[PDB]
Amino acid sequence: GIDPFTMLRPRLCTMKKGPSGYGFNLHSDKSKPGQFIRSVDPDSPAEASGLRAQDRIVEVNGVCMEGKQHGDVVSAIRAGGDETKLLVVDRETDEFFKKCRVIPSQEHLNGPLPVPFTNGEIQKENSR
Repeated sequence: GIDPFTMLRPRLCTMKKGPSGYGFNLHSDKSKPGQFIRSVDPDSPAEASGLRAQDRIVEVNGVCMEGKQHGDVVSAIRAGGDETKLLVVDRETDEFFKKCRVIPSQEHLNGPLPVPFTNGEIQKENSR
């Protein structure tokens, strides 16, 4: 809808090996797990696919890598073949997901994001 916060949604980056590889660098954080975009090359399929800096890898090739290690994620990317699809979330987007305890995925891409407060609504509390 026309919600001012409905823009807090992830993006699916689809990138094929251009020259002889891809053009981005991942950084593994020593406190928080997951691969974050350290830097991306503007003249590569990575930037074209929508690989924003400081964004975190959530899914790769349709596989969710929340809680996975550096080797697991990287090996999955390499096992994608000539191209790979990365799912990333912005700082604002990820903070939104954090506060709602929601894990970003492909469905949230074109979805109107999770419902506020997760549940709420004590509608017809009969409990009989």
